[PDB]
Amino acid sequence: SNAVDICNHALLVGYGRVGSLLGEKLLASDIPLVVIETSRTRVDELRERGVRAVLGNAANEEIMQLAHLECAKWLILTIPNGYEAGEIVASARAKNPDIEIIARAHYDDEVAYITERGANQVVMGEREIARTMLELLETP
Amino acid sequence: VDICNHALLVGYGRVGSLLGEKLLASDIPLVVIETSRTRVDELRERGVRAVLGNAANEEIMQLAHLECAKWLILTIPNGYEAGEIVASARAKNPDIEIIARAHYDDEVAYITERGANQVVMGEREIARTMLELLE
Ligand SMILES: Nc1ncnc2c1ncn2[C@@H]1O[C@H](COP(=O)(O)O)[C@@H](O)[C@H]1O
Ligand SMILES: Nc1ncnc2c1ncn2[C@@H]1O[C@H](COP(=O)(O)O)[C@@H](O)[C@H]1O
Ligand SMILES: [Mg+2]
Repeated sequence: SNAVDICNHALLVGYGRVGSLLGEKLLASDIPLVVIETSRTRVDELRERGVRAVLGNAANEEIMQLAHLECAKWLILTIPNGYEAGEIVASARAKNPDIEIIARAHYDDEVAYITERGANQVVMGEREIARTMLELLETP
Repeated sequence: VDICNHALLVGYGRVGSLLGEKLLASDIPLVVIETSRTRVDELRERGVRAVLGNAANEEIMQLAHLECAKWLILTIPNGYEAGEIVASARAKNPDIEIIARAHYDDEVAYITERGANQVVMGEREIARTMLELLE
């Protein structure tokens, strides 16, 4: 079907370095999870493991419908390009003011672009690197 | 070249600049190595010690007093490049605390194997932070 029936779920875009770590934790926490991936290999792996996964690009409206964006509680973007992410965020937000949207970025101008398009939270890798390094340096 | 027991920070871009500003605010003695002439000039204009060159170059490390530094902090994105720098530094300064940036699991393992005390992988920290926002 390439389709899901579930609602009130975390809709996770990407299952690479970032998404796989979120996925594994979300699954442990019994938060209903649907993953969208462009990678056939990753979708096949996820399905083999009993995780709901929709194959396709999250920028495609039919793919979002297949993944039940309309009734998801969270939209979590873990793709690396912040402009691409911003476009997805814009489209999701237009259709639902309430959905919690979290996205990845790597540059300040991406953060701004994504935030302007309605994300609740943007997580910038390089800021988290600096913050975590400072935490290590400040530890006795 | 007048300084010891300092933080020796390699890179002053998105990561290094955020870290360096906090270190300066905390009165931690600091030396920055950068390949960017522009970044070196900006730092020196503010009275921050900075050495222009590649951190893999021995003479450059020497100008930055690696041999008597307290921490070596690598904030460059290329993990395998960082691992070689880590190895060279660890040979020259057996006691130095070494922290480095990485973006892939192969780099984390490698940089550790080459002698780093700590590795921070950006993509891992993105996932950690998102989970905190979630759970
Ligand atoms: N527009 C998109 N729709 C669905 N998956 C994507 C899209 N863009 C990137 N990805 C996936 O996101 C993951 C990002 O991996 P990483 O950078 O390792 O966290 C990769 O596995 C890509 O296949
Ligand atoms: N081998 C190196 N030695 C000194 N500086 C470096 C080296 N490799 C990269 N850089 C600098 O590290 C910074 C990385 O920037 P960012 O990825 O924005 O944190 C840049 O400003 C580069 O000029
Ligand atoms: Mg690589």
